[PDB]
Amino acid sequence: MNYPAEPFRIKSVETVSMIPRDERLKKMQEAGYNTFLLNSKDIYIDLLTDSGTNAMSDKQWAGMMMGDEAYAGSENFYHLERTVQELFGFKHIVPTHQGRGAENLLSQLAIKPGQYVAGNMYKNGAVFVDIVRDEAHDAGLNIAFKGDIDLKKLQKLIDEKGAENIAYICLAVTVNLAGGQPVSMANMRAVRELTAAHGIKVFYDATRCVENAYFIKEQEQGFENKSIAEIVHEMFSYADGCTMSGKKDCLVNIGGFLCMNDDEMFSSAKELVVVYEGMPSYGGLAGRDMEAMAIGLREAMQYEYIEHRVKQVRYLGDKLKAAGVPIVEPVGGHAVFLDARRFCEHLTQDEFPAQSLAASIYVETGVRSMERGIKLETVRLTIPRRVYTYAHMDVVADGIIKLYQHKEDIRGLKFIYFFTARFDYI
Amino acid sequence: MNYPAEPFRIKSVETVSMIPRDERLKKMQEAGYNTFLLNSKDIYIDLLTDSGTNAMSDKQWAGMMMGDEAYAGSENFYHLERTVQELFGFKHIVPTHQGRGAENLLSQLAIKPGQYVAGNMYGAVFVDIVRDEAHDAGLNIAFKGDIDLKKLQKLIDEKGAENIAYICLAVTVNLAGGQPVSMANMRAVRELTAAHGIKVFYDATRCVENAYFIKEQEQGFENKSIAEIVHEMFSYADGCTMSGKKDCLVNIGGFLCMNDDEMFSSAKELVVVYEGMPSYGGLAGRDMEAMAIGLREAMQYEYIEHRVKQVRYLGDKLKAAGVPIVEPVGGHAVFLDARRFCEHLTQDEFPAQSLAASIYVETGVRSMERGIKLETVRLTIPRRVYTYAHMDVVADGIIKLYQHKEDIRGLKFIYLRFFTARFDYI
Amino acid sequence: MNYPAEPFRIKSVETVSMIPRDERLKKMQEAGYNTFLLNSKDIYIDLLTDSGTNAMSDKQWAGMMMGDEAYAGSENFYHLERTVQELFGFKHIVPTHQGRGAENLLSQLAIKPGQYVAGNMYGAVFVDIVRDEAHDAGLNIAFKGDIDLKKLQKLIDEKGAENIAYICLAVTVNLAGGQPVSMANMRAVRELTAAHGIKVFYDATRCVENAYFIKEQEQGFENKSIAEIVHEMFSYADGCTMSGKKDCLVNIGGFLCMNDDEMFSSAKELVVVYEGMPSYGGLAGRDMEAMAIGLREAMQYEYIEHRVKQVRYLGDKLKAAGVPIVEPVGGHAVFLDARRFCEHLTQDEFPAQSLAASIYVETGVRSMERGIKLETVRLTIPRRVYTYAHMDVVADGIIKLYQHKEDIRGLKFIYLRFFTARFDYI
Amino acid sequence: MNYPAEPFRIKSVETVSMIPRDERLKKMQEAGYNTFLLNSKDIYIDLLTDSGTNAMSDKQWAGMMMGDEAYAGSENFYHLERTVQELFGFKHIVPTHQGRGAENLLSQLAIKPGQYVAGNMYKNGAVFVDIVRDEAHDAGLNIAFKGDIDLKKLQKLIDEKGAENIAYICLAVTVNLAGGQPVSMANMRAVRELTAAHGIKVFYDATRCVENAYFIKEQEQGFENKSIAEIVHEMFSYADGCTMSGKKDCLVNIGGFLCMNDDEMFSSAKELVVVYEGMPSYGGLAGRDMEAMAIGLREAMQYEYIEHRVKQVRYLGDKLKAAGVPIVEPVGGHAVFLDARRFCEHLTQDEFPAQSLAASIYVETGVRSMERGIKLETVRLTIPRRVYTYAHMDVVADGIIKLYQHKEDIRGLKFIYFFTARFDYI
Repeated sequence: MNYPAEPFRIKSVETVSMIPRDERLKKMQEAGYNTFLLNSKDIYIDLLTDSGTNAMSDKQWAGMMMGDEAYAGSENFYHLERTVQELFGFKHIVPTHQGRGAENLLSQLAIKPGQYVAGNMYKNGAVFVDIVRDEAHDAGLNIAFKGDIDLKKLQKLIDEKGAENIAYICLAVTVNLAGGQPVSMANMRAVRELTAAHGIKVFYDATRCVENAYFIKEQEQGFENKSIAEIVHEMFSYADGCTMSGKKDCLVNIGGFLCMNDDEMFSSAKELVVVYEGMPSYGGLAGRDMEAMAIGLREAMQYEYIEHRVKQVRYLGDKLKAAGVPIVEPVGGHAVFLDARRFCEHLTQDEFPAQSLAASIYVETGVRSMERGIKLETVRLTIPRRVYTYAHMDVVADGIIKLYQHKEDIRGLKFIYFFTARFDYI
Repeated sequence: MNYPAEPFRIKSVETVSMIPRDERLKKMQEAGYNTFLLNSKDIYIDLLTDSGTNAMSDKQWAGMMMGDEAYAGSENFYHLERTVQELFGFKHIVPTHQGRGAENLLSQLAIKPGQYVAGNMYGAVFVDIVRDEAHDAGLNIAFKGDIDLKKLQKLIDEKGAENIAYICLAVTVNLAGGQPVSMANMRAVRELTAAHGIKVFYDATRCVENAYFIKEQEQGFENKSIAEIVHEMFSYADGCTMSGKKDCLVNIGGFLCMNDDEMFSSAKELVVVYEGMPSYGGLAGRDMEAMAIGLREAMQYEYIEHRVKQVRYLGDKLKAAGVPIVEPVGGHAVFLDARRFCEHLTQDEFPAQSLAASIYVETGVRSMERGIKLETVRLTIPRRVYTYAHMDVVADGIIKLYQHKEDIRGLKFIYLRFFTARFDYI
Repeated sequence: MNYPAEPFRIKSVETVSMIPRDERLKKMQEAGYNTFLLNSKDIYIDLLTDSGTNAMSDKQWAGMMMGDEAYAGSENFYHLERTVQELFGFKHIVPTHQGRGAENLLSQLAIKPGQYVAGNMYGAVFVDIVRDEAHDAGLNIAFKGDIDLKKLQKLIDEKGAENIAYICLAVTVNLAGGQPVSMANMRAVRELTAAHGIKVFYDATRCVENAYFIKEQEQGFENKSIAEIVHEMFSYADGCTMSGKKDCLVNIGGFLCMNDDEMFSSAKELVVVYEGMPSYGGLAGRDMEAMAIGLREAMQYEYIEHRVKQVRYLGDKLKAAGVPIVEPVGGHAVFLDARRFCEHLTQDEFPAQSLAASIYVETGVRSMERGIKLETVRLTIPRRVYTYAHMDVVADGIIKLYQHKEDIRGLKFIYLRFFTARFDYI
Repeated sequence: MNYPAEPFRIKSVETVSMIPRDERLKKMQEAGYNTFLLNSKDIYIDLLTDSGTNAMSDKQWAGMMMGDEAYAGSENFYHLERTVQELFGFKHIVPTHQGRGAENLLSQLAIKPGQYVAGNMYKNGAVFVDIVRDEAHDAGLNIAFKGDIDLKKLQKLIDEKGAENIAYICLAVTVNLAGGQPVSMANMRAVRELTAAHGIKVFYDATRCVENAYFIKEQEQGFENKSIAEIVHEMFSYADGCTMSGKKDCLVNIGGFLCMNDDEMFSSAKELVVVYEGMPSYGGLAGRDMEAMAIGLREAMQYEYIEHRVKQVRYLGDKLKAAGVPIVEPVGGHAVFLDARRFCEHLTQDEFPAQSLAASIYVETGVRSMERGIKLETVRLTIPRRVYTYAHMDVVADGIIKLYQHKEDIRGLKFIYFFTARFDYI
């Protein structure tokens, strides 16, 4: 139909308690109506985040059994190095345990104090200039590649601040607003030409780059018949490097990396490792983990894997939408946001409608959701890769639909004291 | 709807090729239109058997990392013995590498030459005492697996009390893809047999699937646990033999359980007389551990309700579309009626094999032609491996083929004759 | 010195209790001075058998994570078939769950009732054609396992050519803990037998251990690879049966290999006639993968030289201290002469059992009383599990006991009678 | 004897290539005589560092199979939290992926610019005052607990800078100089009293705290009969918290943690996580890794495990020492340093004697060592936990002894261009 069956079989499961409502209420009480303080063993479906809770393949698990734990010269590192080179086309790679990690070196490495960094990604040394196209900012409405950079604004910045004062342009693919919005291959190539004209560097935040690639393949004219791998290799052809949190699109539970083409930039990058470590290593990334990341990255290239990933989120969004549930449109490639203000018009900001909606979803279904501030009150439903089925999406949708039909019953809360905050029903 | 979402999350996946129709046709041609000859790597969904392709949990995998491989006094053996004692309520257990190994140990311990054996599912003479309806495939009757008490009485009477080794009760019984045996039938058989001092041994291979049926259908058990039903089932038996490969959620193993102290000693000597030293009959410590853990997981109501209903979901969708299926749907398989499906073909024009071949080409699903005699195509479902979406791939494929039954060409031999036979279209 | 350091690093360990002498005595008492009755958790070093307690490599563990558990067309089966074809040079392979399962499949395929079988290691009549020295335990002669060609000729002659099923060659032969068979003996036996059209099947269980001996002792093989020796060994046979649990570095599995096309078909039908469907005879896909990988690892010269020399190291230290041992030392075990050790006791006062009991109390090492008849204590060594330091714990313990042989009290029964027997001091 | 056999069995191995000398020379050439540029697959024994290459138990590996990957409320985190609380007696724990990580928060958390930090551990905001006792600084000579803080110097600092200007006292146990030197329980308790008298905080660098505990148990009067666990719990009773790199003494490949008792300090610590992450998590530490760390920490408490750890290093040191090899005394608990200046008096600093010694050790034995600057030229031999045997220590010793006896042959090198530095033989 519109929704493809999973392009894999289950190799192993994680059993669940399957605690009833009365029990879920107790737990919810004890967590003080704060979903973020719920124990993992008490949740059926955990949609808190799409970061690090991916299900790995049996291939990745075989790879975890072959960790070459040398401090240096690890064969797992060559594996990863070769994979990134081949798929992303970047010369050098500096592995980190976190994306944040990769992000730090680059900044250190590429920003002189009082220089500018601009990007589509909405303060130390640098000033960030949000250069996204203005209807990126928008909700409800649809412009396909909402995260595209506004070339007039980029050109303008260049004009009035000088190319010399621009550290680099940072383009996130996909950009993480409204559940991840795509960037066109057309805009990536335009950006490369304008910037290159002024000797400006371009770094991508490649975290959900496979998600981006699917959007391109699916909706950008001329890419209909290209491989995800072909799209991925071309996207990166327009950047000087990238930073990646492998915990998202690499189908791993940990890892990140910093990539570049620049010899010099590279050299220096290793130095900073040395200054921060004393000895250059794998940024405290086990050999087994580099191996699993290398295998996961290639697995991410299967079209059926990413099509199914995106449409599962799509499916939840659709189901919610066609029942009248107040959701934020357009639906991203990795999360669905409930509109808490519309959901609970009866409660005011002061009675924490999102917080309270999150609590009810859990009491009714065994589903954990995250309260938001995206500044509208949204309850986020973020979906990890390969962990859940459509039947699991049905559990989530059905319960929210029934909640919605009784929205009036959702009671407000009071701070009987945040990720630490404890509350009580007013 | 009527069907529960999986009571588990996916911990790891097995990646699949997802080869297109064009390559499937070719592989089919190459396999000689014999699905038994297809390679595992070329199969999307493999419904050939429910035996041994079960997905283990992460707890089962943690057990696999801790096998105590001592030849004697293994911690794993103790865990397995405890577990079975507690849930089956059998005093003694003889681990084996296969169901079939436990059986032949029983047959060689409990039968005197020329003695009869009587049961619901098929030296020695085999007497079939299952009620007559067991034999009617189109008839939707509950607990079709029940033994005919009168047929028992007749056997008892004409041959006498010790001309009978024992009575063999298979739960569920493997005709029509697992038909249950009511507890009432089990309490009955015991009674009649214990009076004459006769022995009853159960084939516990799909005993949890049977338990689910009793709890779901046998007026009186609605509020009894799966563990409570199981425990009582075996209170009406002298022992059982179990193939772990089925309801224990493991890929290998079985065991022989008895209550009789003597028989146990005889049994044990018979292992020392086959091996040299008493063993765990070619069962690794890691395997006894995973099997112990799996028996326990098999007892969660939500697990088994989900298991049986996923099968029923497949059955219902076929049923409601007019696809001729065996009834009632069993606990682990759905059988298509190939004769009625392909009325245009002849036993001679091999309707089952051709049906099975077309199914594969159309969907990437492997089924095996069968007979239970009746000419069927068996869709056997492994535990915790597939989803509802996977059931749909299977269901939609068969329905489209059904809507063109007439287009299914017949086959001829172009050469046991089952597992190796090659065919060509007519 | 004379003994190589391990050709491997430790990837993971198995933790041990390290219980003191006082608690060991008690456990011994509780086990009734029967080491067979000790619990695995109470043992420091377990030298009961070399069968199945082998340590697998991380490559073998990566294989275990990738079992393709399809009932037919498993990728694992293909890997295993390739591997054996290539190294053993046998055309066909029938996987089995045990060595013993492969054997009985052979015996039931290659023997006609009343036929004799002849070999070096012990319906049907068993003729022992090994040279007479094989039988002298105190005699240090090389290649003690060789078949007496004249004894063969005599058997051939008095009973005639087809009154003989086949000739059974065990390499190494399991008397004196693994005595080798020279290639020359193997080329000879073939010759004589192929003339009369007679069949030779090898018991390849410890075939790599045999290869090491040939390469080390048989003038001519010094520069031939372990793989080259192995390959040629099996060029003199019709097939073999192998217990994977020994030289394949796995905890379970075996196989039947033949060259004969017909026999293979018969064999295969005999699995379909025991199972219903041709199987992998209760061998998981993960297991065929680990066994394939293990055969290959068994071929590294450094692995097997280390294996055999670690055993020899134990032998040398006993030897040089005056401890009465069986000679020459075999490829996988050292046997103490209990009669000579404990000259003060009588067959009646159970010298072996008491020796084995004292060893345990003193060192935390489990050995088993044996007979090969001669009354010994067998110290069997698993592959890649222990170190030289572990050999020392064993060696020093026995030497201290030796220096007080006289203090070893005799035992009596306070009750097969082997595996369950309980004793008390005299 | 003086050297205990390993208090464990091998569960799995990592196979090695076992490349010969001529091949090792080539590799050495290609690495440009820089051991730090050697591939892991080409090394037999890798003594580069004692950081992160520990062999985990089968218990830890079972624990890696049970990773609860929730972003929050992970059961693995409770596991670890409970273990640290029980063993170290600290209230709160903030897990990190690296020790360095833990180190960073504390600094941020506990140092006001221009405050002092003093410790036994030889510049941002703070001034470090080395307060070790002066014969800590020493080589050759022996004072048992060489890392003890000089109380007169601590008192003096307090006197002239003011208690208010001291951020905290940092005590590393063991201190990492000369391969790790111990601190007395007597000195830890003295420090707590003096500091506490002035309201000064004390933080320990607990990285090799189990190593420390052994030294105390072994050489500090009154601890002879205390448990390692009893010693460990008491050491921590004298500190406000600690930072730990679990990669050392926790027998893991990754992880660290920051511990404290202070409610407030704790609260704030979480905030910093939030400022650096956005959401409080496990400092980017997988659930499987926290689980493995929890189990490893407890395993570290086995006396026989740590005694054997320390004496293995001791054994190498001893063997080297009794042959006349120039080593740095006293021998630490985790490494042996070769004196390169004395080893190669024929080469000058300018011809990089350490660098060149490291290269020769590798060419001759297949052993990788690290060039040092500890400012004497030393070649470091650092030993990972549970990976190597005494036979492996013999390989290392024997080769260095023969090198030593030919020291004159070691040729100097020239920079034909550091951890990146390539050289050539002059």
